[PDB]
Parts: sequence; C-alpha cells; structure tokens
Amino acid sequence: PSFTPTQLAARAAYLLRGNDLAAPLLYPHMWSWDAAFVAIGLAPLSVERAVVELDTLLSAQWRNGMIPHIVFANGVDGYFPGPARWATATLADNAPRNRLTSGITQPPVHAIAVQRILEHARTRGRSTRAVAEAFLDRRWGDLMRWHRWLAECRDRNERGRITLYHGWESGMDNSPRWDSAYANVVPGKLPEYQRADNVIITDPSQRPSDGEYDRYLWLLEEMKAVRYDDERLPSVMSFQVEDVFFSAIFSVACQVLAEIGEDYKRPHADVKDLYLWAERFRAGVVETTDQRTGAARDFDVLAEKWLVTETAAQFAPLLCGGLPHDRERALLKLLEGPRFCGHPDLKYGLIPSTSPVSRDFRPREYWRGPVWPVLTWLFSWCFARRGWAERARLLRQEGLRQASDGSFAEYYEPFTGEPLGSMQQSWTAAAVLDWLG
Amino acid sequence: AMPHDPSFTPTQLAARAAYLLRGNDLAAPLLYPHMWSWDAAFVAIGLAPLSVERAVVELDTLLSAQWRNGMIPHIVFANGVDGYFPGPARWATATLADNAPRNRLTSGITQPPVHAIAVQRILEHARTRGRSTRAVAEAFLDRRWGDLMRWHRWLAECRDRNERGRITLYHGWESGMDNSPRWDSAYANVVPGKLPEYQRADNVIITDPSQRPSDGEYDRYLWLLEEMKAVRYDDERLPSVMSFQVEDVFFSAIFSVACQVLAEIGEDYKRPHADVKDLYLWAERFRAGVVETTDQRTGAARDFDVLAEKWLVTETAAQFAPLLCGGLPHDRERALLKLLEGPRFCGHPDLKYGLIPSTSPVSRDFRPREYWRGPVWPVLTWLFSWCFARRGWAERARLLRQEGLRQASDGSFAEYYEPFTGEPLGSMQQSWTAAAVLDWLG
Amino acid sequence: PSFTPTQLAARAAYLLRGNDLAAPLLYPHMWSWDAAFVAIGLAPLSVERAVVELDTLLSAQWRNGMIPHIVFANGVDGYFPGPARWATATLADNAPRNRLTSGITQPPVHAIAVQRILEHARTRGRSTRAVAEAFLDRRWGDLMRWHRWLAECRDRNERGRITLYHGWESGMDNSPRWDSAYANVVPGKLPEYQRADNVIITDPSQRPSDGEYDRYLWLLEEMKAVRYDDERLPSVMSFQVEDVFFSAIFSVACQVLAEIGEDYKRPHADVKDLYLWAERFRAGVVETTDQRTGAARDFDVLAEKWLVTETAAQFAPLLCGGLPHDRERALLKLLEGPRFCGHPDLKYGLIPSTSPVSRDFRPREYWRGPVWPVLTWLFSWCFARRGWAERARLLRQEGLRQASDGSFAEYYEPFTGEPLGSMQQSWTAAAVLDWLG
Amino acid sequence: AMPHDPSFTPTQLAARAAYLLRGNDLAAPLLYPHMWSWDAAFVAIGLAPLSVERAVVELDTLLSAQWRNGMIPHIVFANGVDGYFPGPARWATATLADNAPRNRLTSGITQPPVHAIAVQRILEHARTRGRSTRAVAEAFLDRRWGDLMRWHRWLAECRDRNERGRITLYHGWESGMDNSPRWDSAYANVVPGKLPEYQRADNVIITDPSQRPSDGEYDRYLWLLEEMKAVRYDDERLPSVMSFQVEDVFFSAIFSVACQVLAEIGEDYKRPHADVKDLYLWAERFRAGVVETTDQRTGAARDFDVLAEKWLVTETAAQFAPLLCGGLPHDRERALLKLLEGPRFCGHPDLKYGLIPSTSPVSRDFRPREYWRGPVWPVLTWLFSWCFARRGWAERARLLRQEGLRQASDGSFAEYYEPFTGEPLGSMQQSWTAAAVLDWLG
Repeated sequence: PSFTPTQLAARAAYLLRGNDLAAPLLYPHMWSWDAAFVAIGLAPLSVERAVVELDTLLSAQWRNGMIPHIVFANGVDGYFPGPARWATATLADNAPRNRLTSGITQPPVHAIAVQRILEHARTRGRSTRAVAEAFLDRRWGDLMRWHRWLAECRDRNERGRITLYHGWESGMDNSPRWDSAYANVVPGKLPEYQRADNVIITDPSQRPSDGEYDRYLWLLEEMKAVRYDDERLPSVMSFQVEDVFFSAIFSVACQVLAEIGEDYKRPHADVKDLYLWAERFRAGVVETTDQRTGAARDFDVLAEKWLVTETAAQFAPLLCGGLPHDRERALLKLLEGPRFCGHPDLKYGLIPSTSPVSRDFRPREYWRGPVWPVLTWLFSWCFARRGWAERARLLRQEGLRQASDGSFAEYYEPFTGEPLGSMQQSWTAAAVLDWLG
Repeated sequence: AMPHDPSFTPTQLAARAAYLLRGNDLAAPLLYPHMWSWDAAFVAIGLAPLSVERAVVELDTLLSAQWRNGMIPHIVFANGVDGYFPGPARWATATLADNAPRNRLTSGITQPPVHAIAVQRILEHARTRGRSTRAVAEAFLDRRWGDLMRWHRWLAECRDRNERGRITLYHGWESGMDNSPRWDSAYANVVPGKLPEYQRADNVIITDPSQRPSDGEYDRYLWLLEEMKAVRYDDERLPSVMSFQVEDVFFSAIFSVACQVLAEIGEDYKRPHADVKDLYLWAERFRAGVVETTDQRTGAARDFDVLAEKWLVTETAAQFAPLLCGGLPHDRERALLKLLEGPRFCGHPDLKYGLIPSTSPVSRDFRPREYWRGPVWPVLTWLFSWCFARRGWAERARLLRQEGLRQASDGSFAEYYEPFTGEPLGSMQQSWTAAAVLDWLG
Repeated sequence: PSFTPTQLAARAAYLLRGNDLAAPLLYPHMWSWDAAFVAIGLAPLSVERAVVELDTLLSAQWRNGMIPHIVFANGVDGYFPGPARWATATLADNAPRNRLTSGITQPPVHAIAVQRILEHARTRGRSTRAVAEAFLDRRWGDLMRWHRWLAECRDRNERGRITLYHGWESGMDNSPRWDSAYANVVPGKLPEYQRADNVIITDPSQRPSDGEYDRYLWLLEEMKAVRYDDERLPSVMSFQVEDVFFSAIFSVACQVLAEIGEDYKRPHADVKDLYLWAERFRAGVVETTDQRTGAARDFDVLAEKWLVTETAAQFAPLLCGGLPHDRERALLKLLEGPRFCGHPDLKYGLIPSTSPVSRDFRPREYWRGPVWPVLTWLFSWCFARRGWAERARLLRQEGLRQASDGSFAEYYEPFTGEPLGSMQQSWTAAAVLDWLG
Repeated sequence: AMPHDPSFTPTQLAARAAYLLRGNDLAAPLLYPHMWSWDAAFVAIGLAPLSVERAVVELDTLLSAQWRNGMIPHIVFANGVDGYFPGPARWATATLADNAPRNRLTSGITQPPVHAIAVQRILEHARTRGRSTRAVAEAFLDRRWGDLMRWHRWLAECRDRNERGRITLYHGWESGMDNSPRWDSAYANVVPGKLPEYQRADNVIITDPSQRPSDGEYDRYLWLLEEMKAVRYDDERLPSVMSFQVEDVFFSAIFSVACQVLAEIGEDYKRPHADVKDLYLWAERFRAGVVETTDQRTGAARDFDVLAEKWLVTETAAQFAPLLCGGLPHDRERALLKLLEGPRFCGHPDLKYGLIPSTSPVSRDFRPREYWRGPVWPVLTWLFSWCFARRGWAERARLLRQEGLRQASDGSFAEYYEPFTGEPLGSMQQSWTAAAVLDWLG
C-alpha cells in the first residue's frame, strides 16, 4: 500500500503539473487525447485549469469542426511529423488561421472531460460555477461542430461507425487491430523533404511495429494530395477502416453532451441531433457484433471484410450499450472470463489491451497485450454511466490497487506488473485523480 | 443546519496542494528562481508525502549553499542578474564573506532551523516506502549529517556566544517573522547614517513585501546590512558593530525542538555518539533558555533586546515558544495553555477559525490585514500541531490539525488570512500552507 | 459534523442491534418492510446476519407467493391488529403452516436487499461467498414466487400497475395519496371481538389521520369475508387503487432480480419473466403520467379516476425509467425545483414526502410533508442504477449531511430539521450504513 | 502484487465492531449477565466514539458496585443463581466483607485500573459533541470523581502499603493476565490444604476459561480464595495470610498512567486541588517503582514475588511496562525499545503481523495457542499505541494502530490470535478487540 489515497492524489497531481521531478522527452505541443485527459485529471483540483486546457485545444479546431490530433507550439523543435510534413496551414481550407496543427483527428473523449468540469464546478460555489458556465457558453457551439463533423464527414453513409484514414487516429495504433489494413498500404516514392531521408517518428507509440515507416508517411501523402478535403479523401486513401471503439466512444460522447445540453439549457435542436447520433452509433456498433459472443468487429472498408482480432476493442458495445440481454451477458462473460480480465497469469484484473491467449499477444508492446490504466478508467466510467454501479466500483478499486505503488506509467506488462512506458502527459495520473477525487 | 461539504474533499485538496506546492499561480505573487531557506524546508515537508526523492533534492540544493562555518543563509540566489533586492550586489557576500560558499551566491543572514523537522518528515515517510526509497533517504543522511550538525553547531556557538540558551538575531529578517510587533522597539533604536551610493535606484524596492519595513523606514533595514558588510560578516566582530541584537525566543524554541529531533535521528541511524550528545546538550540549553524568559504567572515567553538590555513585551504568538520545546513547570504551562486557548488568542470570539492569530486581537498592536501583526498563518498552526504531538498532547494536536484542514478546505492556499473574515491576504514564493496541508493529510 | 463517517457507521449499527441504548415500544414481530431494510443495513457488516433476516421473513411467505406485511412472534402481547383480528391461520388457504402473519402485503424492496447481500458477499472471500450462494439456491424460487404473485394476482388485467386493497399495503398510509379512496369506504357494524371495543392500533403510523378507525378495520372484514381469496377480493373490497410508486419499485425489483439471475446462473425462463414484468410495470407507471410534467398518478379503480396529489410518489417514473427525454427532463425539474427539493424553506435538500406548497402539506404528520431519509436513500439507489451517477452522489451526500448529527429518526420536520419519530427498526440507520459502507 | 482490499472498509469495520461490541456471537462464548471491571472499561472505550451517554452508563453501573474502601471488584454479579463459578456463594463477600456494597453482589479481588483511560475517552469525545452531551459528561464527572479518587487511593494505600510504588496482587486473576508465564513460580509455591466442602460439585469448572489454571492445579487457585475469606478480605490482614503476594509491574505502570490521566482530567474540570496533587504524587511514585524493577542493560521490567523475595524473570510483554508510564533514563529506554521492536518480540520473523506477542516466541515458555503465553491480543497493542501517543511517540503510535487495523480488517474480532498463522483463537465476554478498533477508528 505504498501510497495512501491522499498521498497518491498528491503524487498524481505533481506528475500532471510536470515541473521539477526512464521518463520521456516532453515537447511543448498539445495532443487532442492528452488534453482531454489532463482536463479530467485537473477538474478535481482546479476547474479553471481544466477549462484552460480545453479552451486551448478548441482554439485549434478546424473550421469544419475537426479537432486535430496535435497542435504544434512551433515548427523548429524537430518533432516529426511536424508542421512542415503535414503542411495544413497552406493546404487545408479549414485549418485555423493562427495555429499549426496536424491533419488527422482522435477519439471524441472531449465531451467526457467537459462533463467532469461541469460536475466538479457545481459543488464549488459561485465564482467557479460561473467559470464553467462561461466555458460552456463559449464552447458549446464548437463541441457541437466537432460532433457534427464526425457524424457527417466520417460517417458519410450514415452507417453509425466512424471511418479512420490512419491508424494514428484510433488512439490505439500499435495494435493487432490494423495490421491487415496496413498490410494493403503499398507506398510509392515518397517525395523529397528538407528533413533527413530517414527522420525518426518522434512519438514512439506512433512508430510502426515493424519499421514499415514508409506505409505511415505514404498515407500522409495521400491526404496532402487532396488537401485534406473530406469530400475527396475516400477516393484516394489506402487505409479506410471503420473503428468500432472510436464509434462507441462517439456514441457515449453524444449522449453525454446531450445530457449536458439539457442540464445547462442549451439549444434544443442540438440536443435532438446529439441524441440521434448517440443512437445511430450505438446501433452501428451493435451491427458489427458476433452473434454468439457479442464481440464488436472493426470493418475494413476497402477490403470489405470484418477485421477479426482479440483486443479490448471487442468490448465497444459495453461502453455505449445497445446489445440484447443475452448477447450483452455473453460479452461480459468474455470480458470477465479467462481470455481477458480473468486470465490466471495476469497480476491485476485490469483489462489487457490484447487477449493473452491471442496469437497477436505481445506482453511488452503497447496495445498488443499490456495493461493501460486509462483503458480501465474508460470502461469503469462508461459502466457507471450505464448503471453498472458495482462493476464500475470493482474496476475502479482494481485500478487504484494497481496504481498505488505510485509508478504512474501509462502501460504495464500484464503478467509481471513491470511499468513499460510513459506518455507526454500522464493519462494514468488523470485516471487516478478522477477515481479518487 | 449541519455544515455543508467543503469545496474540496481530502483527496481533491491534497491534489490541489501538490499542484500548488511551489507557488500559488492560481492575487498571485511574482516568482523568482531563487531558493529560500525557510521555503525550502517547508517544500521538503510538503514533498515527502508524495516523493521522498524530490524532498531530498530540495534540501540537498539548499545545503550545498551552506557557509564554510555552518550558517545556512536565508536566500540562495540562482543568479545576480534578475534584479531581486537585496541581491548578490547589495549583500556582496561572494567577495566579503570568507565563509560564503565558493560556487553559490547567497545572502549573509540566517533563518530559523526548521530543516531538522523536514529531515524527520523525509525519513519518516521513507521508512514506509520500500528499500529503494529507504536507500535514497539513508544516502541523503550519510551525505548531509555532518552538514546538519555544522548548522546546529554554528547556531549554538556563534549566535549564543555566551551559552545563554537563546539565539541572537542581527536583523528582524532572520526571525522569519519580520513584519511583527516583536521587533518595533529594537528597530526604533537603529539610526542610520549616510548610506553608501549604489548602482540601483536610491529608492529601490525590497522585492519581498513581507520584508519591507511596515513604516517605510527602509534606511534602517539597509543600514544593518552595511554594518554586517563593514565587518565582512565575521561572527567574532558582528556583536561589536550591529545596531540590532535581540534574542529571539521563538527561533530559540524551534532550535531546541530541532536539536532534539536531529538527536533522535542520529541515534536511529547510528550517527556518531559525540554528535548526538552535543545535540541533546543544546536541546536542553535552549529549552531552559526559553523558559528563563517567561512571565512568572502566565508562562509567556519574551524576546530580549541585548543592547537595550530589556525584555521585550509584546502579545504575539511568539509568547507560546515554551509550548513548542517544553521545559515550563507544570502550573505555568497550564497558565500558558489557558492564555493560548482563551479569549486573547484562539478563543477570541471574533475569529472565524480557532487557528492561532499572529498577534492577539486585543493587543494595541493588532492590525488585522498586516502579516504577523494579527493575521492567521496556517503554517504557524501546523508548527504548533506538530510540536504538540511530539509533546504527547495528542488531542490538542488533533484539534489544531482538524481546524487547519477546515480552514484550508476552500482550496485558497494563501499563506495568511484575515483573522475575523477569513479573507485570504497573500501568497509567499512557495505555498507553506500547501505544505502544511500535505503533511496534515499525507 | 457531530459524527465522523466511522463514528456514524458505528452508531448506526449499534441502533440496528437494538440492545442496551422519545423512543418507541419495540415488539418481537417482524415487518416485511423493516426486514428488507435491516438486511440492507446489515449486509455492510454481516452478510450472515443479513441472510438470516430474509430467511426468517421468507419462511412466513404464503403458499401463493405473497409476503405478508407482518409476521407475528406470538398472539398474546396485545399488538393490534393481531393474529386474532387477521385470523389468516384459520381463514387463508395459503397462510403458512407454522407462522402467524397478517393478510396484506408490502412493497417489493426485497430483491434490493438480496442484491446488497450478494454484492457485499463477493468481496469477502469463500466462506461468506458460499453463505450468499446457499441463500440464493434456497430462496430464488421463493423470490420468483413473490414477484409472480404480485404480477399475476395484483395485476390481474396486465395493466402494469399493482392494485392495493389497503393503504397499509403502500408503505405510505398516512399520506394525501389515499384520502379520497378512503373517503368512499363506508363501514357497517363491525363484528364483536374479545379485544376491547376500541383497541388502539399499535403502530402509530398506521392510525388513520382522522380517527376514522372503523374504515381501516372494515377493509379487514371485507378481506376475511372472502378468506383473503385473491380471486374474490376485487368483488368485495371497498378500497381498490393502483399504487404507482409500489408499481415502480416492483419494476425496479424485477430488473434487479433478473440481473441477479443472470449473474448467478439462475433458470433462464425465470430471468425472461422477470425482464418481462420489469418492462410491463415500467410502461404501466409511464401510462399514468402527466403529459406536461411527467408526474405519475395513482388510479382509483372503483372511482375510475386518476388520483391527483402532490407527493413524492409523483416521481415513480424516475425510479424505474421509461419516460421520453423531454418529459423525464420535465419531471426532474419538478423534483429539483421549488415545489420539492429546491423549496427555499427546507433545511436540507432531501425529498419532502408531500410538496410544501401543496394544500395537503402537514409539516409534522408522517408522509404529508416530513422528510424521510429512507425515501432519499431509495431515490439515490435507483438513480445510481439508472446511470445518474452524479445525481445519486448528491442525494447520498445530502442524506449523510442530514444524518450526521446521529439522531437516526425515521422522519424529520422539513423546515426545522426536528426529528419527528422512530420506527420499530431504524430504516434511517440502514440507509446511512448502505450509503457509507 | 499490491495488497488486496480487506473484507471490511473502515466504515464497514466500525459498523461490525459496534454491532459486536458487547459480545461476538458471530466459536462464540457463553454470555452471562454479569459485569467485569476490565470489560466494562473497554466497552466504555468502544462506546464513547458512538455514544457518550451509553459509555457513561457503563461506568456508572460498574462504579455503583465499588466497595466502601474504594476497591473496584473484578466482577459484579447480576444474580447468584445462574451458576457462574466462582460466584457469590464461593466469594461470600456479601456476608464476610465489611466493605462490600450493600445492594450489589461482587467478587472480592480487583483488576487493573484502566477506568481513568475510559473516562478520558468519554470526556474527549464529549467535548466535540455539543452542550447537551457535554453536560452528560460533566454530570458524570461531578457524580463519580470522588469515586474514581477513592479507587486510586485504595490501590496506592492498600496495595502499596509500604510506598514502594508497585501494586501487590493476592491472585493471578487480579492481573488481567492470569494464564501467563509471569506467575508460574509464585503459583508453584501455593500449597493448598483440605479445601472446605461446598454445595457445588467438588470438580466444579471455573466458568471463564482464561481463568482456569493452565496445569489444572485448580485447588491452588481456590485455596487463595479461602485465605482471603479467612480474614474477611480485610486489607490489614491479607498480607499476613496470603500464599500469593507478587508486585505486578504491568498493573503498576497502568496505575501510573491512570493517575497521570485522572490528574489531567481533574485540572481541566476544576476538581479539588488536593486530589490532583495526590494523583500526580502517585503517578510519580509508581513510575519510579516500575523503573526500580528494570534490568540494567535492557530496561526490561520485572515482577517481584514478595514472599520469595525474588525478581521474577520471564520474557512476556509485561517487560515493556516502563514504555507505558515513562521514567527510564534515555539509554535504557532505547535499549528497551530495541528489545520491543526486535527479533524477540515484534520483529520476530515468523509473526504474521507486527502486533506485540504476549510472550516472546523465542522463550521456552512460549505456547502459540495458550492465552498470554504467546498469542497476539489486539487490546495489548491498543494499550501500547495509546500510551505511546501520550508519550509523544507519534509515529510509533501510528504504526501500531495501522498494524492493529490491518489485522482487524478481516472482521474476525477475536480477543487473541495465533501469532504465526493469524488464526483467531477465542472471544471474551465483551469484545475488547472491537473496542480497540472503534477507538482507533472513532
């Protein structure tokens, strides 16, 4: 029990303020994903600072609503791919006037962070209440424009699933999920840049698991060749796969944002649209599932085949609901049984990223096996929102038990508990702070 | 109706404290890269609950600026180029003080010895944390024990040259409590001459507002510096030239507590028997020295102006010095506890909380918005609650801690508060209140 | 803050063990309602003792499935109405062989207590786990037979609402809800008994609010005249009203017991029936509601009129779900607005039993105004089960704040906080223990 | 892997403790309506967190059975008709003891004076609870102060007739720790004669198993009773006739702690100055009396057989008596703490938890399943942690409490546990462990 709940919350917040304190090289840029989770970690201790994190992200939102996956603080510190590689400032009609951003997106966890800010703000008085109210007044339209872009421009055919054009957009790129989609990307001659002819991809979780690095950059070249135009990307992109996990998060996020719109008297037509997308994508997720187990499947749009992999993404339906009782029960059995949380070799009953009995299991490599506390955080938060109060409590209790040595790595070896790596911000610290406070 | 839930639960409050620990940017003060002896000790106290290694790094950094004779100076300057005043140029310790450290810019005065308390919090937390962290705490003590002994030895030998068991201060700044009724009459006898012409403006503001003289008699404060410089900060010569020499009874009691604490550390970690004996000897010298000052009926302690040869009588929290270190006979301690808990201090009916006011609200010197002339400082309550616990006053300790946590639960993390309205009044460079809260909770 | 959470849990459990310690005269008999809540209060500290409380109740279950509202420990201590007045031993074909019981029922909170026992049992090992498993193996059939009796014999016309034949069956008799139904009960000459010609009703919450005591006993005489025969009661009873609160609890209880059957591999046909009743009664509750506010209405079956009263029973739909978003939002506004929890004169934001602005409001008289912590407990537990995690948390936080003086009365004056009375067992202690532990 | 969550959280555990407080019916023991002096004190300690009035009623009931000379007897019988043995018939105090209370059946021996500790827990909790409950606690003290003084005065005057500062026991039962190596050699010198023929079976079992002689030498135990009866329990005559007279150094230290605690209560509630002075005087008499027994190198305390005129040397937790009351010179206290924390006691590597074993596992007398010959009693750890806190040993106190709570978290609430396996071994009439847990948490 190396840290008590107060000591652990103190250590988590210290490891979110980032000052003084192997660790990773920290860059000044801002990540869509990290921003949402820092906001969730911040809301317990500072609503103002949580609001500033989202305000800063959202001021880099594209004019069509897309939130890009990175916002660069500059173009000289050698981050790759950087502003020079993406070139959205000159190429994309919708890149913002005064911000440098990438040209891909990231899962819509943002409405979850907004809900955390508003919930914590309501218990804190008048001044802080008005800070959260002011944020909502200033950013509701932008959150709506983000959800509307995903629904209209990444579900052009109203199938209720979000289409990804890069594994990087999933949040879960070093994963078995995409291996077969990526295997059909065959790159040509990459153009000549001023960067080296072999520049290392800076974020190591974004490196391809087999150094097939041209594949990843070739997708960028296809995006740039149509200037990131959402109307033209389906004609030229070599990677087009409907991500069923992203889709379920989107459904949850639409339901959360609708409930926010009703609690805070937002325009009724927006609430209706939000409710409608939430049910559209709930059905889209369910449409992918196995008839026996309920497991969700990603869909390779180009290959026209259900991708079949044994990762945590299978459990997408448990986040957003929609399964019939029998198949939801089936799927919970899978989640809690020996292929996942009940695998007898696991040190803790957190969710492994890939099933230890899968052929693709790699106990040390990112989402191919290792345990990520932020994944268990997300399930526990979604379970509580679905009414699975005691399932949510047991996950939270298990996440805290694992986190209480105060290591705060972002992923751990699923059998030995060894901490395996840290991200730019500590998603695990944010998960622990939300769990405790 | 039963009290409403505070803005912050204990885990939320501990998180907010850890987030703010090295400065409340959440009206905020101007932050400098320099390191303060007092702030460093309390940041180390706040850090030990959440990271022993980071706490150790804070004291390692301070102690590497120790003077060759053992004095820990009140500031270590990160640079002499950002305009903090008085800075390296005004102090000129690097050229004038033989004992100033070779590769470190510092001031030439000292600060209360709360460091042994910080070391005790580091070692106490480290013991519970597994052998790797236990090792970083033992490595620290092996490397810094000599240094902590030499600090205490300097205070006992050079600021109590006549073995009276009280620490002599050459400036109100050395007390940690400068803006206070305690020193007004001693300052009123400092009469500056023609101050030398420096390269700064002749009007140059003292950067730290808690250090500005309450009356703007700023020449007085800077004149004491010139006296120190005139004798090159030589401990043998300062008593001949300083216009300010007062025995600080609060500093003296903290020193007594510190020697006792360090001595217990020295035994638990097989430090040299001769150091421990010395430490225990000083702890008793200064305990009795504190008691020697006390009022015969209330037990209240008194500072002593060495030059005026006069017991200074003021009604500030410094009167309760004997409660920290012990030593009072039983009936005067009860008397003094009655004074502390009664209507002149914690039981004053206008106080929002029962934390200790820095000056008694019924005193003529009471100013409810000015630093130590009345306002409530959580770090003072923390210091009392920690000392009460070590004296075996378990319930008194518990109730101070409870009351400090009640007051901190709005998350304001100011260093001092209006004692009647609870309005937060100012922040220091590091948040001592955040450190107090982290220790109380962690 | 007169008691800390540990001190308050200790005091609550002391005031549930009943020994040593104005207060009420405690009788050796066992109440259906009190038994369920004592079990909920006991599960945190002793699963075994919780199981013994329900086992003891259920061994007095009638052969048709009805759980009676009282189980008498004897017929000599002068409780009235006692075994001699009810006479179910000689009259009712289904009264149990070796137990003395009343001839009326009580809301089905029992499945909620069973869920608390199983949840707490799972975290406590092997021996205690087997104790809860053994209970379920022994009592699942009986819980099914209780739910089946309510659905088949108190909803004979499959309207999805439970019919009551006595205000005493509602759990909420001293209430504005029934005043107009009771006003149409006109009694004849009551038969001669050996008891006095004026025996005080022992439980004071069961006394009629206007000493029209003959009305209450006359209903008993109608039940006895057809020997409590469920097939004949609708022909002879002068009080027949569909209780929409009881109905919503029943729906929640069916959903809870179905989820129990799935977690603990109970027979699948039972789970199907449970799910079916849960949705039948959810719809029945919704069918009563106001088109503007969503407020639920009780139905007087004989008068054929919707009873319109401004009590907490209006909020029945919030317990079991089923309203459309707009009307659920409307109804939450009513609950949280100035007619109820946000009435500015209330000392705490617990739910008043009747709206302070209603004409029927009586700030000192049982369910006509006063604040009952067990009512707020039930809403908060149902809210958490519906996913309203932060609404559940704020109610629980408010209930604890009110309870932390350690007074443990069952109801309080809604404006001054004055404790107004104690029941046989402390439902409030059970609520506090569940909230804390 | 990081430790798994215990069967009970602190609120659940506090609830379970309060539910069990007056007897673990959840293998359970046979419960009698009688009241035990020792159990009554600890039930009052367990009750104060949850009900001051109920705690006050528990001591009021005990104290109404006090003898006219101040002795609190170890049992108050609710009746003499349920067959508890030895009962009113065997003790015959109602006819033989001039000082036995008029309308209350009691035994004729005493028990350690832990009552002042219970009073301190009642008053401490009452102070925080509002004026109505503050009033019921002041009313109790007004009514029972004389009585508590007369109890302490009886112990100081009649069980330390020669002002040696140690309490003389006339039976192992009076120690609260009868089934223990501490008394084996003193018992081995009791040689019974023809025991008188009573109306019970000649074989009649001692009802309380912790009171049965370990060796079934039951004649010895009952023979001491006959000696007491032969002199009508007269304090002046018992030293002439008793075959068992040993100074109990643990009882003596608890008495010293008790006098100190009661004296602090007497000042805080304006009790008579002469009572407080007496209390402080006895507290120091018995502190020094305890220290007088101690080993010269370890500081371990020793019981003294008055008749054999011999220091009893046994390796039980009673050696640590000086840690409770203070008084040891600094270096022998460190020695004795090294013994307590080291491999013969808390640091024994085979122990499941670091609670204090009743007998050292390396002793030849160590029996791991037999009462005080080895097993772990949470109430002993509670008593040490409470005394450590009053001595200012804040961290040692905290770590005992933490360790006791760790061990109690399975909810077993036994009074003593196998020290190697943690297996619960037996319950008393009231759950002292439940009271310890409620105090630690409440």
